[PDB]
Amino acid sequence: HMPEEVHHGEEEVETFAFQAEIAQLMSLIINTFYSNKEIFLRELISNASDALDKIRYESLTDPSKLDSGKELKIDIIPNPQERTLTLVDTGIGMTKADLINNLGTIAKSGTKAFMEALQAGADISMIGQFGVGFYSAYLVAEKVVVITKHNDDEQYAWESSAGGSFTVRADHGEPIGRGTKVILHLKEDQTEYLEERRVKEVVKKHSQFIGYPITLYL
Ligand SMILES: CC(C)c1cc(C(=O)N2Cc3ccc(F)cc3C2)c(O)c2cnoc12
Repeated sequence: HMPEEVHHGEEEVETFAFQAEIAQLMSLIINTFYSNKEIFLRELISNASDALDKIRYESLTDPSKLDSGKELKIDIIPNPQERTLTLVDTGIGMTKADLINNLGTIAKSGTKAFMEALQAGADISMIGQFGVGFYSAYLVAEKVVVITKHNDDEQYAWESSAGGSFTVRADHGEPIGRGTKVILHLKEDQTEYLEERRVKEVVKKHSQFIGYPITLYL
């Protein structure tokens, strides 16, 4: 009795190409010698703060939206043994449709405009003025995983190593309840961001007036 499941039904892991504009910005960022790479953390904290603002406001008109977690917070977890730096917020999260669209497609206009500004003399620290600061993660990471959970959808995992494509799959792993978890698989030359004195240094410098608590775990 050796049955064979020849058809699973749904495709478990889906692979898609970025819009060319996004892929080209990602290649620029992952390979640049720009020497102020710590700005990646400000950009991720800024995205977390925006997502936390969003669930905070929706919870005013609908307090049940906080059933998936009442505290609004940011946690930062360096992991030397896995060479990862993780940021987890309890913001509004993203549905599958918005996860694919926002990271894979809709960022095209911002990444294109940003590359044009860079060619004209702008600097990489301006990336957030184009609405695409997330991709500054590749200043320090060779691979980025985004786990996200929105009240209206199930938990999903996105990942890309900036080779032109990303994958999205349902995440049946540890529930995050609500929010977004960004896992940075760090470049070998960027492991200073696995150290607590360094991470705290960067948070104090760039994110000192963020309106949510930021906790560091070691
Ligand atoms: C992947 C990147 C774009 C990102 C998205 C969200 C997220 O789920 N967002 C961002 C955002 C911004 C505005 C808004 F209305 C809703 C949302 C949902 C985050 O909380 C973080 C944290 N670091 O990187 C993040």
